[PDB]
Amino acid sequence: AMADMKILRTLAGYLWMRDNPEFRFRVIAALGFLVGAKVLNVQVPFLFKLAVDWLASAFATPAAVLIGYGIARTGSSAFNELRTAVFSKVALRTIRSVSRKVFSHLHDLDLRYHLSRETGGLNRIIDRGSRAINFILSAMVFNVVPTILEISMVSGILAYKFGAAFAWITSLSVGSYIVFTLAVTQWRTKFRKAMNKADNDASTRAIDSLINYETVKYFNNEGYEAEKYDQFLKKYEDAALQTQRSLAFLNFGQSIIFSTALSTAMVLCSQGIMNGQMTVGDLVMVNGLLFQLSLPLNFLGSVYRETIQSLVDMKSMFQLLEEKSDITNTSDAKPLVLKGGNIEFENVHFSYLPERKILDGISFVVPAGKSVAIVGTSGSGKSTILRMLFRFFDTDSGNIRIDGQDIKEVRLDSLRSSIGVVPQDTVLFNDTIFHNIHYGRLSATEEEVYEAARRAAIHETISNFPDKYSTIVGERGLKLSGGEKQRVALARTFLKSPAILLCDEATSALDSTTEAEILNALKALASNRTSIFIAHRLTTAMQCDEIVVLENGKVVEQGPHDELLGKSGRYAQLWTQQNS
Amino acid sequence: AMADMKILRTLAGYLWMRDNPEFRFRVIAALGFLVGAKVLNVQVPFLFKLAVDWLASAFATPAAVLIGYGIARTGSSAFNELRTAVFSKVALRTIRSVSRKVFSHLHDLDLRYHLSRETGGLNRIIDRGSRAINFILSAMVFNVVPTILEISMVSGILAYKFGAAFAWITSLSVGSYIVFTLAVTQWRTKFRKAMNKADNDASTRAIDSLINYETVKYFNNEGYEAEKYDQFLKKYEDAALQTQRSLAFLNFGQSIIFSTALSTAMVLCSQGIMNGQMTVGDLVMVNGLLFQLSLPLNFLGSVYRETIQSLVDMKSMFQLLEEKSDITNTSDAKPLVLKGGNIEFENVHFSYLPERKILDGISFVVPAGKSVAIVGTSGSGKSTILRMLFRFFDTDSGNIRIDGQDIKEVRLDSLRSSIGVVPQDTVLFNDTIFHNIHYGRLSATEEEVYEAARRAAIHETISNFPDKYSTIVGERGLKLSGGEKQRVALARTFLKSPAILLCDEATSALDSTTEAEILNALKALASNRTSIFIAHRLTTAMQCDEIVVLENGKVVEQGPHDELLGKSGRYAQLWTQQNS
Ligand SMILES: Nc1ncnc2c1ncn2[C@@H]1O[C@H](COP(=O)(O)OP(=O)(O)O)[C@@H](O)[C@H]1O
Ligand SMILES: Nc1ncnc2c1ncn2[C@@H]1O[C@H](COP(=O)(O)OP(=O)(O)O)[C@@H](O)[C@H]1O
Ligand code: VO4
Ligand code: VO4
Ligand SMILES: [Mg+2]
Ligand SMILES: [Mg+2]
Repeated sequence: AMADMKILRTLAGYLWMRDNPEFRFRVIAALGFLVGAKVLNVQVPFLFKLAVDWLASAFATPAAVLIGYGIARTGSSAFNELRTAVFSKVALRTIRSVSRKVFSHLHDLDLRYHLSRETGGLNRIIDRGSRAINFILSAMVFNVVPTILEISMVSGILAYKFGAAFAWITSLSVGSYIVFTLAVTQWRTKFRKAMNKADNDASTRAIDSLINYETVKYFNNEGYEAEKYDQFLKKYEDAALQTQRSLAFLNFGQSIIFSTALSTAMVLCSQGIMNGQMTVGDLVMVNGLLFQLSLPLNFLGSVYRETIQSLVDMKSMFQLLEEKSDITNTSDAKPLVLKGGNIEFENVHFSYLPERKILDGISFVVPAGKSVAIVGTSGSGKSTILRMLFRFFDTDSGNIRIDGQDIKEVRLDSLRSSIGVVPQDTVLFNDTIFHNIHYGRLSATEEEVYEAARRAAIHETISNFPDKYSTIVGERGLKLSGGEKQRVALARTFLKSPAILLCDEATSALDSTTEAEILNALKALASNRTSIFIAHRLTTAMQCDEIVVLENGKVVEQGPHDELLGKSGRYAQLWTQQNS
Repeated sequence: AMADMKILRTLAGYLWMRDNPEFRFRVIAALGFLVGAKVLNVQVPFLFKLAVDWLASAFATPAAVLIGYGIARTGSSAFNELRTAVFSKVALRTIRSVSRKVFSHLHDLDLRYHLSRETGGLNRIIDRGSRAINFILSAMVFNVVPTILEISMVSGILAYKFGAAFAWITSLSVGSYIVFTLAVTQWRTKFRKAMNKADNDASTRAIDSLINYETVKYFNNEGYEAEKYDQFLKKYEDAALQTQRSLAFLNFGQSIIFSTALSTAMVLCSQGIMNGQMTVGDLVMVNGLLFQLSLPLNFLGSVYRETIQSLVDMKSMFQLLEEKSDITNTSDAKPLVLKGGNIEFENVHFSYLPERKILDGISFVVPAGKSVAIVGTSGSGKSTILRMLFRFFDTDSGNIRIDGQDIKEVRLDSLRSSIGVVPQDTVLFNDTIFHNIHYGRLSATEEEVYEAARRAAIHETISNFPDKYSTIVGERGLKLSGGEKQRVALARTFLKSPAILLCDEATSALDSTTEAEILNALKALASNRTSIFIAHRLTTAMQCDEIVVLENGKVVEQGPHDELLGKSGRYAQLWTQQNS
C-alpha cells in the first residue's frame, strides 16, 4: 500500500517540474479550459429552457437565442478539445523522460543482474508500463475533482426538498456500492498479476528460441519449441479468461445495486400516494435526479477500476528501478595516477558461490614493461582473474595493487579507463564495420582508423569487399567470419591504445600464418607497457618473458620458458605433446 | 485496399471454423443474447410512460409495474454482460491459434531472413497485432448491424411527419459527415505508420545495446547509447505528438457539423412560426429525434475510426506471414537411403552476393569410412562448404552427390537427419545443462546421457559442481566457461550419433591435455563412418588420412600427410612454423 503511495508521489513530482516554467503555464491553462466548459455546459440547458418557456408564453429574438445556442454547443466542444492538446504534450514529455531514466538505470545496473536476465521480459515490462503512465497522468488531473464536485452538488440538490428517508436510502446505497466496488477490485487485483507473469515468460521463451535458431535448425527438434510455446500460451489463455468473467460479475453487480435502488425509490414514493407526497411532478423529479446522480457515479467507478488496474502494471518497472548495484565506489575516491604498470596479488580468495571456491592463495607480480602469460587446464578458472582485475566482481579476502595503489580505493571511472581488454567471445554492434572499429575512440580520425586496420591484418581483406568499410555486420556479428570478427575486436583495442593490455583467447580462430604477423606487431608496440596474454596455445606464451602455470585455483610453477622446460613440470608436458 | 480485404476474409474464416461445432452454438447464442437486450431496452421506456400516463389519469397495480420495471432493468444488463463471456472465449481461442501459427511460420522461414533480422521489432509487432485482433473480432460481430438498423429506424421515424425539407437537410448533413470522416481517417492513416516505424527501431536499438552490454562495459562509451536512444525517443515523441492534434481536429469537426445542423434545424422551424408549423409539441419532437439520431451516428464514427486505426497495426504481421522461404523441396522427393558415406563435389560455384564469388571450381571426393581435413587461410571460406553441404544455401552451378544420389532431389527432412554438425560458435538454451545435453535425442535415457558425458571429458567436472546436472546455464551460455561450453556441444553430437560427422572448430577453446583424449575417442567410434574435420591447428589434421589445402576459393594440394610435407607446399609452410 505504502509502496503505491511512493509511486504516485514520484509521478506527481514529474508533472510539477520546477525547472521549466512553461509546464506551470501549460497545466493551469488546461484546468481553466476544463472549468470553462463545465460552467458553459451547465448554462446550455438553462438557455434552451428559457427559450421554450418564452415561446410557449408568446422573430428576431428567438433567432439570436438559437444563434447563441449555436456558439454554446460549439464553445463546449472547443474548450474540451483544445484542452487535451497541451496536456498531451506534457504527458508525452514526461513519458520520454521516464523512459530515458529507466534506460540509463538499466545500463547502470550491475553485471550480476545481467548474465541471468530474462531477455524479453524487460522490454515487455517497459512497453506495458510506458503505456500505463499516460492514462494515469491524463485521468488524475481532470477527472477526480470535477466529478466529486458534481456529486456533491447533486447530493445537495437531493438534500433539498427533504423526504426524510431518501437521504438514508441513498447513503446506504452509496456505502454498499463503495464496499462492493472495493471488494471486487481487491479480488481482481490478484488475477491481473497472474496473467502478467505468464505473458513475460512466454515472450522470453520465444526470444530464447529465436536466439537458438541455429541450434533448432541444426537439430530436427523443431516441434518441441512450438509445443512449449503452445503450453505457455494456454496458461496465458486461462489467466486471461479468468479475468474477463470477473469483469462481468462487477458490471452485473453494478446494475443490480442501482436497479434495486431505483425500484425501492419508486416503491417508497408509490407507497405514499395518499397521506403523503401527492404531486406527480415530484415523481418525475426523483427519477431525473437519480439518473443525474447515476452518470457521474458510474464515471467514478470506472476511474478507480482503471487506476487500480493500471497501477498493477506500474509496479513492474519501479521494482526494477529500486534495484541497486552491489559494487559501489568509495565515499572518498582518488584519481588513478600511474607512471608504470605494476600488478601485485596478495593471497586473493574469490568464489562465485559460497559452496565452491574457485581461487585459493594466488599470488603473483607483474613487473613494469614486461609480459606475463598464464596457462593451465580449461577448468582452472584462469580467465576469472582477468574478469576480477577489471573489478566486475569485488575481492573477498585478498589484496590487489596497481603501481602501489589500492584498486578498491581507486575510483571505478579512472580504473576502467587506464586498461583495455579483448573479450574472450567477440560481440559486434548491428552497425557498419567502420562504426564498430571506430567505437574504440570517438576522438580518432579517419587516418587513425585506417592505419589501425593495417596492423590488424584486415585492411587488405576489407578492400576486396563489395562495400569497402560499409558492409553491414549482422546481429551479434554473425555475418562476418570468425577470424575477421576476431580481428575486428583486436583493432578496437589497438585504436584505444590502453596503458595495460589484457588479451583473452586472442589467436583462437586465426590461421597460423597471420598469427606470426600479429605477434610481431604486439612485441614492437607493447614494449614500453606491460601486458598479460592468456591462451592455451604454447606458441603465444613462448615469446613472453615470464610464464606461470595455474591449475585447480593455485599456482604450480613460475619462471622463464627455459626453466619451465628443464623442470619437467606441468608446462613441459603440455609443450611436449604440442610439438609432437 | 484489396490486401486489407484478404486480411478481413482470413480473420472471418477463423471465427466460423467448421471443425468445432461448439463455436457455431457459441456465436449464435451471443447474437440472440444481444437482440433480446435490444428488444427489451426499447420496451423499457414504453412501460414507464404507460405507468406515468395511467397514474396521471387516476396501490397493488403500480407496485407490480414498478417490480416489472425492476426486472426489465436487471434483464437488460443481464443479457449484455452474459453475452460477452462466450465471445471472449472464442476470441481468445482465435488469438492463441493465430499466435501459434505465426510462431510456427516464423521458425519455418529461411535462414537468409535471419542473420539480418531486427531483434525486437518482431516481438513488438507480434504484441501490437495480438492486441489488435481482439477488438476487431469483438466489434465486427455485434456493433455494425444493430447500429445500422437503429439508424434506419430513426430515419423512417424522421421520414414520418414530412417537413419536405428536413429530409434534404439531414441527407446533406450525413453526406458531409461521411465525406469529412473518410477524409480525416485517410489523412490520419499516414501518421500512424510513421509512429509505428519509429517505435520498432528504438526497441531493436535498445535490445542490440543490451546484447552489447559486455562491450559497452569494457569500453567507457556508455553515454553514446543513451544519446542514440534519446534521439529515437524524440523521433517517436514527434510522431506521436502529430497524431494527437489530428485527433482533436476530427473531434472538433465532429461537433461543428452537428452543431450547425442543429442550428439550421432550429432556425428553419422558427422561420415558420406562422403560416406553417405552429404546434410547439413538434418543436421538442425534432430536438429529441435529432439527439436520438446523434448517439448511434456518433457510435458508428468511433467504430470506423477504431477499425481503420487497428487495421494499420495488423498489416505488420500479415506481411511477415506472406514471406516464403527461398529454398523449397522438390515436388517429388525420394527418402534418403545410404549404405555408406560418400561425398562428391563436381565444380561447385557459389556466391553470397553477385559481386563477389567465394567458391570457384572446388572438386573433392570423400571415401566411405575415411576422414578428410581441410586447412587454409581464414578468409578462404572453408566453412562455407560445411554450411552449403547442410543445404542452408542452394548451389548455383555445381553438382553435389551423396552415395550416388542428388542432394537437391533428396528430401530436406531426410537430408538434415542423416548427418550431424558441431557449430563453430556454441549457443546453449537458457535451461538446465541436463536438458541442453539431452536435446540431442529425446528418446535417450539417463544412462545414455551419463555415458556420453564421460567420453566428452565433462562428467568429472560436472560432478564437482554445487548442483550436479542441475546448474542453470545463463543466457546464450555465458554462465559456463568457454571450454565447458565447447564440450557440451560435442556431447550433443555424441548422443545424436549421426551417420556423417562434421566438426567445425572443435578444439578451439580446449587445453592440450584434454584434446588428446577427445581425439582418441573420435578415432575409435568414428572408424566405421566418414567424417570431416576443419581446424587451423595442425595436430587435428595430422591424424586424418587425407589432407587438402583450400585457399582463395580453390584447392591447391591434396594427398596424405607424408606427401604434403615432402611437396614443400602451402601445408608444409604452415606446419613448419607451428613446430618451431
Ligand atoms: N558464471 C559462472 N557461474 C558458475 N560457475 C562459473 C561461472 N563462470 C565460471 N565458473 C566456474 O569457473 C570455472 C572456469 O572458470 P573460467 O574463469 O571460466 O575459466 P576459463 O574462462 O579459462 O575456462 C568452471 O569450472 C566453472 O565451474
Ligand atoms: N554472411 C556473410 N556475408 C557476406 N560475406 C560473407 C559472409 N560469410 C562469409 N563471408 C565471406 O566469406 C569469407 C569467409 O568465409 P567463411 O565460410 O566465414 O570462412 P571461415 O568460416 O573459415 O572464416 C570472408 O572473406 C567473407 O567476406
Ligand atoms: O577460418 V574459421 O572462422 O572456420 O576458424
Ligand atoms: O579456458 V578458456 O574458456 O579462458 O580458453
Ligand atoms: Mg572458424
Ligand atoms: Mg577461454
